[PDB]
Amino acid sequence: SVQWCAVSQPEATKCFQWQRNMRRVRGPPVSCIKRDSPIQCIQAIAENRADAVTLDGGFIYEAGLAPYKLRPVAAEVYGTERQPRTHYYAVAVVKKGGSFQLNELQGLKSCHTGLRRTAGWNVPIGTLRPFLNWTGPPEPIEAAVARFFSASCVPGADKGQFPNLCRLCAGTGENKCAFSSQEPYFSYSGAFKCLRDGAGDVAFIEESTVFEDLSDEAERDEYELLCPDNTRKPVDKFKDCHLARVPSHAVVARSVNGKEDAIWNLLRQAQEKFGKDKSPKFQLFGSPSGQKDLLFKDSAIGFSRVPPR
Ligand SMILES: [Fe+3]
Repeated sequence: SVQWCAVSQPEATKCFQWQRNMRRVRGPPVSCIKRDSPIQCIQAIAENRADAVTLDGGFIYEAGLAPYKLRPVAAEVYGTERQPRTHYYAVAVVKKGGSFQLNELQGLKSCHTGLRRTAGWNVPIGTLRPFLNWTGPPEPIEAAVARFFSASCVPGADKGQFPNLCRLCAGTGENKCAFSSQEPYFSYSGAFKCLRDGAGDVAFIEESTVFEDLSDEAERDEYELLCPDNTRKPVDKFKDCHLARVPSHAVVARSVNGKEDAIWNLLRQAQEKFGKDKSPKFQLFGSPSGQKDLLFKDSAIGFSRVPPR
């Protein structure tokens, strides 16, 4: 069977429920393996301890490098069944009423989904590069960001080398600034909560986050986006106001003996049986109260296969 790699107990738990349900409906079998970080899972898959894992774009390049050499086999699909899309938007969310624009963020507080992730780090820092006063290697980019923002929460950052990059995180004790759900400000929802609670002045997340977390349209009106043309616009205008349009998270696997065809068969059948509003028993794209993005993004509605190689 296809062995899936989880990066936490909540994921492992969902993975076992997935296995039990696939069995129940006589569908393709799936097995589970528990690890602790995206990288550990990359390793497991490289040495045949696992077969697949879903990763944010920022980790795709890494996993594709040696020795690992893993490649994407299926991409998450977002939007609606009506208008499917294999991309999402990296946006900058701020509270309505401020006057500062994208070029005036020096000294403020920031909330990021996590270190090395696309919408939360790679795109934002790449955009702010000209304001960072970064000399370049051998200086870590984190040092330049640490002295740009007053304080922030960047899960995964080295609390010892860059103390203020972890200062705004709300994790408890040793789980503070952790690159996992043990840190409340981790991932899209986590970063957005970091803004809502008032810890930060800007959240670097995706366009659908504000609509998922805040159902009441009245509440969404107290948030704005920072557009790269140094203007501010409503949250529903992300298409004319984003930092970048980025490729969706993807399921990766070994380019050699990757069981790519099995993995695709598992996903196509899982999507059809347990996709959006498909089953009251199990949701492939959902999580129990208090959890977010377990295995796959909660905003995903299906999968799209990547071209043969
Ligand atoms: Fe992402």
